[PDB]
Amino acid sequence: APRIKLKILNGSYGIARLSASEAIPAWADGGGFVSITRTDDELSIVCLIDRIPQDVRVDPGWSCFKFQGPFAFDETGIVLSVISPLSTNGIGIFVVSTFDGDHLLVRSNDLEKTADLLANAGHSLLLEHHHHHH
Repeated sequence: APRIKLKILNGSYGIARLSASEAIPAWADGGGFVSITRTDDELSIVCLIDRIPQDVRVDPGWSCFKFQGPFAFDETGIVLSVISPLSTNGIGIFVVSTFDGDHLLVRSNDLEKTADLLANAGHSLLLEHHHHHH
């Protein structure tokens, strides 16, 4: 199984749901991880909870991880290797693939269990981030 390096991101994330035809809100793009996806039925926005307004439907309380470094692989399931230990053990997953690689979000209350499960599965976790306020 591939051993993946996962880097935690600072901040609390949320998944907002907007109207399928609504314009991208001004609060969507900003600092941190941002994923704006429009489909034939919804306009979904993942971003720091701080920017999500109170008049928008949202699934809050998420933590984000970035799949790290170069990906020289040989037909191996990088995403599979990471989500298998989580999904098989009751941990909900939210995956956002990108040109460079992938990001994974799990509910913040599942952070400790997620870290234990991923380490046991052989993955490396960089859990450093500047959380404390100013």
